[PDB]
Amino acid sequence: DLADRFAELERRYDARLGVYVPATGTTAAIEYRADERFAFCSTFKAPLVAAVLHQNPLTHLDKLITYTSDDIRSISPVAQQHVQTGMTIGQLCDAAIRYSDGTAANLLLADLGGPGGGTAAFTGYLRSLGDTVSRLDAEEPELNRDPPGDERDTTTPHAIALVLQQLVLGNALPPDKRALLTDWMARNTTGAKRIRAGFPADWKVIDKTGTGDYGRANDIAVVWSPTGVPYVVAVMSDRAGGGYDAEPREALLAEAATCVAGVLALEHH
Repeated sequence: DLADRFAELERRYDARLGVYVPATGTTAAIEYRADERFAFCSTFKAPLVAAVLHQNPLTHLDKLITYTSDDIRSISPVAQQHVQTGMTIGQLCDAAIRYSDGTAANLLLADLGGPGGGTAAFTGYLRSLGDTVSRLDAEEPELNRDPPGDERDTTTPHAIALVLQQLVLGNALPPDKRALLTDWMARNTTGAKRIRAGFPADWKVIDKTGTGDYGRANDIAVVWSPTGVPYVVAVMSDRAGGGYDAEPREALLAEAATCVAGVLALEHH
């Protein structure tokens, strides 16, 4: 069975793997270490965007945010490009999702919660969605760097899947705001070798990745069958035996996603 396949993925990669797929009418829940904690890493940026969308009129997306090179202390492929000219809230949401931009995420955190209140405010949005388990404690880049076992900056596969579900497939956002989120995740550039790699090409995939220290590799996704049946997939991993600088393994997540796709696609299941 499925738990055995997942277990062998852990042995071969020298990794801890977490997987959650909520049940549907047709399919049972897929759960493997689903209530164990894993670092968000960049996966937080999906609900971060939902939060800034939710708490503001859409005209707030055209608000220009100015920042300096002092603000860039994490990997920020888009923010670095726009440091001299600024970025609109919309552009930051775009960057946070599609390029995992760390500075963009930090600025969205300050927009939501103020200079020292951002992480508390983000965590609060999640509590407003019924998630009492997840927590964001630090900003980028430190949120990626807690030791294994530290509860700070963690979610679980279970909690982040259900959060994503509400955001994309539920009513947490009104339709015009929900489209924006969904459009950005659909145009993500960092996920091709993760959940995407385990699903056939006629299945639609939108995702938000995460990577960090101790070989952290995450992906959270909404998938659609060719007939448009939706599923939510969260895969999380770390490789803490190699220490702080352990190689993250994207192919661990592609394989877990292949095991999941095998269950969801093959109609004998």
